[PDB]
Amino acid sequence: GLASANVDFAFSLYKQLVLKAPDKNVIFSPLSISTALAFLSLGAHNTTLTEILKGLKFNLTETSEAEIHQSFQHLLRTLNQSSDELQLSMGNAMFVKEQLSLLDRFTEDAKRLYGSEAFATDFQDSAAAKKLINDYVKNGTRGKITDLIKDLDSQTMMVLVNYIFFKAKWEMPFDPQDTHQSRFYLSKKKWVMVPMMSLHHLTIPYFRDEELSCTVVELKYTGNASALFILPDQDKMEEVEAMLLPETLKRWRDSLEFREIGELYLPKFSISRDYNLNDILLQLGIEEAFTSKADLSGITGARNLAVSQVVHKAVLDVFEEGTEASRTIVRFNRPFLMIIVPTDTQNIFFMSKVTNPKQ
Repeated sequence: GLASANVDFAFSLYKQLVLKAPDKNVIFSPLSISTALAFLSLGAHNTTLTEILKGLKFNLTETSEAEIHQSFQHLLRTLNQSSDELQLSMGNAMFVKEQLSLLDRFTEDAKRLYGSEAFATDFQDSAAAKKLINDYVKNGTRGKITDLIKDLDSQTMMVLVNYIFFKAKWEMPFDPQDTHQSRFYLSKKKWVMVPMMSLHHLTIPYFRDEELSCTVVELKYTGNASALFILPDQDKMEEVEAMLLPETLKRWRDSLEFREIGELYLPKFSISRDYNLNDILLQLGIEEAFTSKADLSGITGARNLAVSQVVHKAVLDVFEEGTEASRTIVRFNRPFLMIIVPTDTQNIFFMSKVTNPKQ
């Protein structure tokens, strides 16, 4: 039940992000954002929890919030049970105002269920608070993400931080010695220089949608997950987005057939963007938690705090041998989509839109 809900929440979020940036590169981790939203919900009460759960398409008449938290904990445990071949490390955390005492029980619950940890933050002199949070997140990851918080307003009650960095290896690793510097077409007559990677005489799932005007190819990773690449035709990406639904993702994954594709070309890009989810989540359907009426009695027990900044950065590398690199012709010289899902169940690890690989 959690899979479809996560897909729907992720995809509405992606639609809103596109609405806020029609052509800019889009990258975000659906699983991390959903987990952070549930982490925020862990301290919610009254109608704030029901509003946070109206998002992500949770039908509360059937599924309760406790089962949702249990399912999230189970998913995190399963992901952390994976071996070194595939690792998806996400470590989102929430920062609390130091002038108001945090709840010890909530800290224990966060540590035991979502693995996140929270502490009092010296938000006085926010110029120093930016340095503190940046140092914390730099110590957290190995160094993938830096300068996560762009700025902090004076006397911000709360900030929510969500970060992720994928680490996987292609099932069919690209040969670095065959990487060619070719042209990537921004538009009909606009192109930019970016390296692309090539293969030959390989068999991957492939589907051409003659009724949706797009091409989808599946590239799998050495672990239990895989990636979906979507290559819409020229001047048809908006139609693809308009007719893009989980109803379509289901059909795509149930219509992936192996094909003897001659050559496949994929850009060598490592997208990395930060996203402030204030207005995005406000338009998504959660509003009460941001306007000094959060009623987050689980956080401290005094409803005196509201979330002010939900800033997310999802970093990801598409290189020859996966992250941190050391017949039918398919060429990704056009703006294209990217969906990363496990094969066993539908759940979007990463959803991306690439338009200008140079940036």
